[PDB]
Amino acid sequence: RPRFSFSIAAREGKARTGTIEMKRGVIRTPAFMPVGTAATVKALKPETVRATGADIILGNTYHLMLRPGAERIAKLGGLHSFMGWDRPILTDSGGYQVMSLTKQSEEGVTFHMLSPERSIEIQHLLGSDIVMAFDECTPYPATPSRAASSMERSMRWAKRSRDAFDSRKEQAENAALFGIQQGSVFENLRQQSADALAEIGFDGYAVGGLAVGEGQDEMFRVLDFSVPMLPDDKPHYLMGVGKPDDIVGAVERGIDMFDCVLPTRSGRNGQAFTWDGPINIRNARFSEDLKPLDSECHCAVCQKWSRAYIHHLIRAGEILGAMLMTEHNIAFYQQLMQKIRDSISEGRFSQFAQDFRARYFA
Amino acid sequence: RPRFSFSIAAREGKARTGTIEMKRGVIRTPAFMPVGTAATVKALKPETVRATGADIILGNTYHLMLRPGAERIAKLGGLHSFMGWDRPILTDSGGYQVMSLTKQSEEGVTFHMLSPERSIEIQHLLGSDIVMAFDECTPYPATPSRAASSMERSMRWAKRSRDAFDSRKEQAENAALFGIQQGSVFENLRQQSADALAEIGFDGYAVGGLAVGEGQDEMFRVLDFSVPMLPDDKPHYLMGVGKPDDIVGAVERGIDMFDCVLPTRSGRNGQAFTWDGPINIRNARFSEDLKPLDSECHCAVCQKWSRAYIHHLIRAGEILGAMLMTEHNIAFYQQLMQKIRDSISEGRFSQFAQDFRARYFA
Ligand SMILES: Nc1nc2c([C@@H]3N[C@H](CO)C[C@H]3O)c[nH]c2c(=O)[nH]1
Ligand SMILES: Nc1nc2c([C@@H]3N[C@H](CO)C[C@H]3O)c[nH]c2c(=O)[nH]1
Ligand SMILES: [Zn+2]
Ligand SMILES: [Zn+2]
Repeated sequence: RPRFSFSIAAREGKARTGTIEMKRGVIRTPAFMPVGTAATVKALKPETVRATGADIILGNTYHLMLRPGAERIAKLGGLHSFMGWDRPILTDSGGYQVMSLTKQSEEGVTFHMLSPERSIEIQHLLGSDIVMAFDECTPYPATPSRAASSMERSMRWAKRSRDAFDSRKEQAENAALFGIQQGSVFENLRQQSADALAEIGFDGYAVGGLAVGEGQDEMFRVLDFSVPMLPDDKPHYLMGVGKPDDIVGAVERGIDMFDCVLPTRSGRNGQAFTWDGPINIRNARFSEDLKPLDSECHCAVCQKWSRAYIHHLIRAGEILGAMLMTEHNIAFYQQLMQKIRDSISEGRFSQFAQDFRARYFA
Repeated sequence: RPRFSFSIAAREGKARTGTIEMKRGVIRTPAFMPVGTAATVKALKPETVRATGADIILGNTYHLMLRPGAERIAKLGGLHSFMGWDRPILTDSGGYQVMSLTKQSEEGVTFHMLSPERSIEIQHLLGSDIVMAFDECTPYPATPSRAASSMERSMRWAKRSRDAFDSRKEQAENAALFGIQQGSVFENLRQQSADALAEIGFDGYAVGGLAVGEGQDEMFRVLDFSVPMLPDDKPHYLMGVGKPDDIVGAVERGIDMFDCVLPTRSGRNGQAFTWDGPINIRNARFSEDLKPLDSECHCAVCQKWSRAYIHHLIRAGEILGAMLMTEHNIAFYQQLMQKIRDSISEGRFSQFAQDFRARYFA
């Protein structure tokens, strides 16, 4: 079992499909990572997360470093053992969220003090498989001079992340490290950032600082020039994205990995994803609808329960409502990724994207 | 498959163990019925309820008759289809809860008007397997004259329940009807009530009007003379009871069936049942405890996750916390019932009760 091996099996335009082999399992790409806020993917057992097709989850670090604490989780055997997920876990670096949810210096972020060295050690203690570099959160909007300052600090922090990771033998031998490109919406800064990260060298490269309110057109415009700046032979990870159409468009532009809270969070709020677009199951029109949430979905929820029942559960505030909506939405996201992988493999992803959009927005 | 066949396989003192065969499945007795408030056993899929060992669940009618409504549930295919539980369901009659949570007349309860005929029709529409007679809620405490009035109205309502049930062919042929003994804490009224119910004739007999604040000593004193008043050859159902020690003591006094919200409700509130007594998992003493909730429990929760993890989930307000606590508590209740059945079968229930109490209250 390799530490980290990315292999591209097929291409179509800028889109790629393939695999990342790691010690704890294989990740099929393009990949969607369910988000686990506080050592749980909300309302799902890990076996259910796996049953939906997920190969890897994202563990939020910002929450866990406070309570229970990274040292405590390590004492209890690590995050995998703690939460009962034995496959790869990507951990975010914590500083971004802290600033997003503070006082910044060259040393790190104060809120307690979080430094790039401390971030890597926390992720080490959690037993992370994919470690993110410690980066800074750029405000949006931001002046070129302001985005440049943040990006450059992030690049210096990326070097320190690299060194801290490399100094930890167990981590360097068993885990992978991703750098995070910054530079807001500006092409020249995205280039300098890419250049800096490539000079350092990482196992994978994330596009950070997007989905911060710029809108899809702008996000896509930024991806258009930003993704080709990254090393072609390494995975490309778009952080915090997104809606199904965001994902399809991002894959068309060379992205291999995704995470976002939308399927879980909007699931609990009554929004279900379908191939004909999102529906809100609380709507009165579903009160006697015996069809499943989606007519084609292969998930366990759509095999057994009706829209009418789930409508009732969510309106009654029942936990099982949240459970069923969440399992379906995560499964829908995984079936989307599977359709993306198959269509790229088969050289018909362009047609899939067109067919998908025509029906989803009909 | 029989409509309703109760067979006693073994006795020990007043305790009995055996089976109720019904069209939708076999019920092992003594039986515990998880409570499903609004067409869900809170935080559990039906498959998980079954996995814990439950043979039958209780469906609360008071909630369902309002929303979604009994007619609507019938239009959608019945309660079994609606919620995805294909085994027996006992439905309560609704009037008791309405008064407990009103204006009473000979016709029924106004809050809308709920009559014994309407109650049976509602339970018919839900597709109930065990239909409860429509009874009145006696206040506690209550004067002999006051408990007598309520009990007598309940007995007249029991006759009307019987007639409404018998007039519905599909119901009479496929379902069972239980009468409910009332009479508060008074022996002579319990006798008159038993006599009245026996004169009418039912498939099973419930002891109603207990666990209303009288305390365990008094409840047991009432059961002491009340249960022998019921037909020996029919099941005895103690409604709304209870804590594990309540159950053991009630079986010692001839009870065959139980329901209560304690394992589900107190599960969500952080209380876990163990053979060494209840624990509150939120307590700081569990924060680094790697043991399962209970050292012997065979449930899926205790096979995989630690006290420390569940402590974290409940303190974080995570849905998975409620899910895991609830599955364990329901499983614990079922393992309790299994131990009760086996020990009666083997003629060592007296010793089991003593051993159970010595350890549970140690
Ligand atoms: N380190 C870091 N993390 C993120 C994220 C992560 N994505 C999660 C889902 O939006 C939230 C946060 O954990 C979005 N953008 C960034 C980003 O630019 N940097
Ligand atoms: N019809 C009826 N129902 C009950 C109950 C039921 N038991 C549930 C759990 O306490 C609540 C309610 O549905 C308790 N006591 C009685 C009772 O005496 N009568
Ligand atoms: Zn589905
Ligand atoms: Zn257990």
